[PDB]
Amino acid sequence: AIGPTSDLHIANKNISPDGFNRSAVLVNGTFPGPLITANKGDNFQINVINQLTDPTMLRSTSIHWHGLFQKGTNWADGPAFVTQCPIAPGHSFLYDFSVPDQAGTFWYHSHLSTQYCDGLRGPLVIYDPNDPHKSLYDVDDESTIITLADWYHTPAPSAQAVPTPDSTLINGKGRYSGGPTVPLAVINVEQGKRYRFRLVSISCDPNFTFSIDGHNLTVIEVDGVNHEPLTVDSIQIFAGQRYSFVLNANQPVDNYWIRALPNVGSTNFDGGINSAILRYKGAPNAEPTTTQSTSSNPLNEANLHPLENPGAPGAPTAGGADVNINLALAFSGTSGKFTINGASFTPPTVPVLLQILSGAQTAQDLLPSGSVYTLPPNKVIEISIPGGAVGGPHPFHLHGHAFDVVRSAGSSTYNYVNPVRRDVVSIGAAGDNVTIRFTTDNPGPWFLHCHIDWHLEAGLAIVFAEDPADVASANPPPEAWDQLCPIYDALPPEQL
Ligand SMILES: *[C@@H]1O[C@H](CO)[C@@H](O)[C@H](O)[C@H]1NC(C)=O
Ligand SMILES: *[C@@H]1O[C@H](CO)[C@@H](O)[C@H](O)[C@H]1NC(C)=O
Ligand SMILES: [Ca+2]
Ligand SMILES: [Cu+2]
Ligand SMILES: [Cu+2]
Ligand SMILES: [Cu+2]
Ligand SMILES: [Cu+2]
Repeated sequence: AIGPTSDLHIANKNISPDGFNRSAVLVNGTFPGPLITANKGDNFQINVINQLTDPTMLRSTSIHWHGLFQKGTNWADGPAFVTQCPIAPGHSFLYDFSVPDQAGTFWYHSHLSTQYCDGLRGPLVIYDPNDPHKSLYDVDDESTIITLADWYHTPAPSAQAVPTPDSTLINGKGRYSGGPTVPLAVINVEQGKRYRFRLVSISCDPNFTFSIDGHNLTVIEVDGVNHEPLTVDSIQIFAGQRYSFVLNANQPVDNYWIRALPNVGSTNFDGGINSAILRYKGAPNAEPTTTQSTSSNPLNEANLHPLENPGAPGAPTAGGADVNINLALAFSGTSGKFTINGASFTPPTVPVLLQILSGAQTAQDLLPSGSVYTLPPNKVIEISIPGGAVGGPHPFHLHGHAFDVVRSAGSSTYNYVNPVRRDVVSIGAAGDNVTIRFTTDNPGPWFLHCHIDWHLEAGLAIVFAEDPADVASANPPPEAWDQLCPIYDALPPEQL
């Protein structure tokens, strides 16, 4: 693990996490990237060094700190052409920000095109010295991080129209169907001990149905936010979501299968794919022979309730927010592009933040045309995103904010009293009307998009220009940020 001041080298490396050798885009030569840790209230100074050289994937880069609000530091949020131009090959950029009011489980990833699929993704944990759930567990450290990743054998820019993952990597290890039987990830526990496992989806696409043979899971945290403990026997986790769950190692000393079943790709466990191993101290060095019992108590988002200040903002009636926005999704089979209310997001040449700093303060004047929505400050926003467009279920992610999910997928019931509070939500399927609320307490241009990276690349996104009149003042960027676009725009396309 590394601390909140760190020097991250982004470079290409040949790796074989599932036994197939491919060039990747990695942080300090590992997949996943190193765990970044901090304590509540810390200041981050993450110096990102771009040493990329391999022209089969993108060689510029930009890193997003997923789930961190970036109040007053919108310029450090990371989404390319929304809050910055990319860091050019050979150049560096210091992400300098603070987290005064957040503690929980997060992650970081490239936010340039589909580059994070090529390997630039890792976990980020902000610990709370006064964690209200601390009495529920004994162990919470780097050994209790569980990353779930999809992995591809072809570089991201070579993507088929509908890419499909080759393997599931748990803590960086896993197998592909028909591939070598490489060692699976092992998570070691001591009988009688209680573990805070921090489950991080760093997926580019599949959701995972996560379970551990013979063990219930007590969910205590959702996308960085403390929730009332909820015991389940399986968790369906969508791209970019995080859960902390407490596991009580109260079963016989043995090896137990950890299961992460994707919704796309190989949807079984044959030959140890989509699997890892929970090993009790004293158990043999062997693979499990446990079997899966049918989930009778799967996690339902409708049962998650925030531990602190439960309750959605605004009046507890439908459309009873200050601003009400409905997002209609479509997909063109001929062009392969997604649209939101008729507009496909294409990255603008001038990043949205720079446009605003340059005087573009209206939806009419902000690029890309039709994709940028202005919001007034200190108001309650309600967003509905009905499901149904192809490629689902789409997990939508809002930057700069956590939101309250007043209506979740698979339910027609509204909850304003204690709905789940998180930052990535599945919008479900045709017939769902997933609805979220948040308060505009954070000026800046904030991305809202499907976190399936292939769909984001195909245009499934909008930008909220929240309080554009204040944005320059509240987010005054450092000189290093001013130089990013001049450097980037001087690049010939050959060098990207
Ligand atoms: C990445 O590698 C550089 C080069 O040695 C090192 O200075 C830096 O601290 C590393 N960062 C990590 C391991 O997070
Ligand atoms: C969808 O959700 C919005 C937000 O609560 C609500 O106003 C609208 O009536 C809902 N429509 C349907 C058909 O459920
Ligand atoms: Ca360095
Ligand atoms: Cu993310
Ligand atoms: Cu994010
Ligand atoms: Cu999607
Ligand atoms: Cu994003």
